[PDB]
Amino acid sequence: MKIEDIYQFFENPPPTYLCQEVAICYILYVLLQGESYGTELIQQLETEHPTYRLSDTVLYSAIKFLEDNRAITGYWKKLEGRGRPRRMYQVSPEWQHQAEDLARLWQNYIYVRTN
Amino acid sequence: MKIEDIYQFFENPPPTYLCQEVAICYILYVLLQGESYGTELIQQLETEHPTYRLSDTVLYSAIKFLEDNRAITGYWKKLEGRGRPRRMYQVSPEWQHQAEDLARLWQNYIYVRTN
Repeated sequence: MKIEDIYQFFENPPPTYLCQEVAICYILYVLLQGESYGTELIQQLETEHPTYRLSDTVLYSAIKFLEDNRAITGYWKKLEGRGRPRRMYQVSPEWQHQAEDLARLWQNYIYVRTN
Repeated sequence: MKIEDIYQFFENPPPTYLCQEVAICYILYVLLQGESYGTELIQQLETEHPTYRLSDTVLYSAIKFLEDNRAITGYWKKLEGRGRPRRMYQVSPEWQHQAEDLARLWQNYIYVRTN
């Protein structure tokens, strides 16, 4: 690291990487609107909220948590115009209401931090 | 983890662990006040700013940076009543001005995120 990197850190703050607790709520917030997959969950976040990021590590730690708890289901889908199938996630019916509650936490979290 | 941990994250935000860039400025801020040592640098942060923490890993990543750049000097101090010596740090004489500039970054950083 260089001394200039210190100044840069304060001048141009790096993006905030979601921790697992927040990522879980963000993921459920998205899945409640419709099925999505890993790469899209990450891309959608940084495209709409440029000062935010979701790492592969946190993403799949969150997915593991959700699948271990039977909160979501996954299935492989062949997307149009793409050769590589993607594993689509959907909220399990049993978690619909609980998921809505967690999704609210993300909606409020991002709103308060950007307004 | 557990669902309750998710709710806890939002209801009772966990303290912020300093990243290297910020820790470097915080450490210089303290050293400008007088010589200090690792354990004190960590404890003093929590005491002065209860919503912040400094990990042992970031502390010594910061110390490495400072020593590599000759911004601080280290030496062994014998304490009365204790067998194990203590490793003390002091800002290097010629780094006075630069350390003060970096210290200001810390003060502003902590001011905006705490006041």
